[PDB]
Amino acid sequence: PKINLKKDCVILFQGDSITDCGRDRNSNRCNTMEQFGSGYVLFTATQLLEGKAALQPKIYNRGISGNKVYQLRERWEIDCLAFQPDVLSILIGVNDYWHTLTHGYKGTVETYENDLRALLKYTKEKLPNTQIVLCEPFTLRDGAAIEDSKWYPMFDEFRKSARKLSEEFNTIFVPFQSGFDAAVKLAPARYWSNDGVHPDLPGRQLMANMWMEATGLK
Amino acid sequence: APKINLKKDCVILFQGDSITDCGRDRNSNRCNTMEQFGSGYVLFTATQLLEGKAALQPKIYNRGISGNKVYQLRERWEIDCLAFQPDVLSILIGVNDYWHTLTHGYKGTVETYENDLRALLKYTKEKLPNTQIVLCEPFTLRDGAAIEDSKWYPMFDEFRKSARKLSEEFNTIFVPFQSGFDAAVKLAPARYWSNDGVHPDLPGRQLMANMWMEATGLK
Repeated sequence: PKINLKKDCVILFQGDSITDCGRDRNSNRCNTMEQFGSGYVLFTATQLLEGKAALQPKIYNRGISGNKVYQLRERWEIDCLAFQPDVLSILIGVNDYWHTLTHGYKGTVETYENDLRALLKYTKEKLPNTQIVLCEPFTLRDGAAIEDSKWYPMFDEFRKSARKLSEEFNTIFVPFQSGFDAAVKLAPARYWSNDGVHPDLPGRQLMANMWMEATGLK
Repeated sequence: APKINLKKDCVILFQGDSITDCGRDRNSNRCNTMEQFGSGYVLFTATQLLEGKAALQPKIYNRGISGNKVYQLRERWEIDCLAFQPDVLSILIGVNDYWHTLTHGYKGTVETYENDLRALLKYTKEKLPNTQIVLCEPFTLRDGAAIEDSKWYPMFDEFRKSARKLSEEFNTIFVPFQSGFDAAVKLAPARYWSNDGVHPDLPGRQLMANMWMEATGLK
């Protein structure tokens, strides 16, 4: 499976802290710094804008920090459906686990897998031509925010669900964990991401390259 | 084929004008940050270097200043270059050395430009004899907002000739940005790549970054 793009195709990035990464929420224009922010979305978008330039794609970012699957759902009509995206990218799951530790969230992996399946069923229902790119939620064990006893193997189940769902809905799957598992063998985790949740400049470029590769867009 | 060779903790420094600066925080004292790089081709080149050559943990800096001409680089060469002791130094200068003759009444010819750059490169190799220089081709997109074909060509082509001639003289790496943009405009209009034809926008920045990684042989 590969992503197929047309002329003037709409690409939309959706997610949390990792997808938002300080984008201007007041930007009404596609393909700008203000629209993309400073995350992996910027680095993926520019590869799409340069690489697939002949198709002149219109790229948008609607990620919001602190989001969990149910919070994507809450704004899915305005921040997704309204765009009628030709290609929709979703990276969600780290908060669905992390907020059980930080904000006392009572949602398990069951909550996460059921909510995501429901959101994906609805997405394909309302946008039947949309090509979905589902991304693997990830961590870096030696990141400042991660306590190994409080994360593993509980979080691995979240990565299992994201993959299971990509198979169910026959979507593209970006395996970010495998990439980061490899990257930390070259340079320490803090180089890629300081807290082990949110990627820094070397980690954003890595994710962008993975995304271009997984989708087959060069 | 000659390539740029990087070591562990190697220092990479980007130097130039409006294109190299691109709203970087001039008060940044730290390498490898958004504040250090700004939003130009330097950011997109740096991140490829930071991800690609991660095992070498390079320290990347940007010292470009908008409106700069070759003499203006020399004026701050000690603080904004020599002080860094760069292992790899990248220079993109020349568009202002022509454009400001039209916009600010600058009295400098291609002679001025070629002699000043020769002098800057001689001094650089003199003070940092182990620095690997990456000299970039100054460029324009003809259907940009700021370019008047009658007021630019063939005059400006002499500036690109000089940049190449000097890359040969000092045996540096040469990034041929014009060839890349000459090709890119056959895929999408010039104003997609750069609205004014001088300063590149997001698709042009990524293109330049890719050219630089290719010319240097750093993948």
